[PDB]
Amino acid sequence: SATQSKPTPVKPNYALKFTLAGHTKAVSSVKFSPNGEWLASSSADKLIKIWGAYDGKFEKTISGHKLGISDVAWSSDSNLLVSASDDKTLKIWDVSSGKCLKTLKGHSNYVFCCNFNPQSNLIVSGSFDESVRIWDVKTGKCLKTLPAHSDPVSAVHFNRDGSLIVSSSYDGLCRIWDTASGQCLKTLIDDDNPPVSFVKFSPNGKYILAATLDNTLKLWDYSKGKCLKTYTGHKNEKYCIFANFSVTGGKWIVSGSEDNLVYIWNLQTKEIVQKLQGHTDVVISTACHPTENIIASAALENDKTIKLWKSDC
Repeated sequence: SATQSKPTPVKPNYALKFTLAGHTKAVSSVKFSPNGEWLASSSADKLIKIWGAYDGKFEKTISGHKLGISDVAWSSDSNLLVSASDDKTLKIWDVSSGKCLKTLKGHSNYVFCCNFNPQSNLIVSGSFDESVRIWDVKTGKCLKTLPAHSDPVSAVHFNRDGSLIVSSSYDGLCRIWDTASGQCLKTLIDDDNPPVSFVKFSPNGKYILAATLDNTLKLWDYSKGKCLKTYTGHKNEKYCIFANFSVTGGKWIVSGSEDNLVYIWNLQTKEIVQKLQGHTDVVISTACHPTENIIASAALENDKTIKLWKSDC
């Protein structure tokens, strides 16, 4: 009919815009600055790199860790980074100068994961040493050591007001902790216990998104301790692969995958809505831009690049 019209899209159309080369070993994490201007990457090459979020332009390299870095995270004001390294330390960095402000010492094995609280006065870390540590940003001192897990801690994240921390571990548990006291408020262990390789709070703090090493992501209502959504079809049995809530356009879940693709699901229906092809190794990390429909993806040693993808919705 002459009245036929183009239907409103129900899937995104992410397309490759830039490939970011410079790391010399596997990329381990990518994160967008809260102000939207920058992308930070960490690598097994012991370096952090900063790139422009919209143009993919290399900006600077930040260096000082003695061994590879598994995770990097921004402060709320986009002025600081914290990194987690195999050298058993975290470092706090002034992004503008590239200088190390503090070295956070206390973990007894690799530090795998890190995050600032919303206020950005605290940092949370998780380690192969099975502990979660809470650090004061201004002093660099460890405030609390939580005997959180019985195997390596794969992820740590604060909720939206900082009052809670969620941790995950290869022990098969996710635990929720009261930040102020360090007490465990809940353990999620519904059914059997495959290693949990990633967890984060949803942006409203009412759910947790958790990855397990059986090719499965789950959205849990942890206040009810019930699984609301399951996302499958990707490959994840080996690596601690980040996942994201994409909120700028359509409401998606985004993850890397061991088949070298970026997977995007419809959060509500659980349908795979896009698979982004181009990387030549496992996609270990993805990040979603805070205001624009932009995904960054990063891959392991056969690839060593970060890709920026943009969608109309």
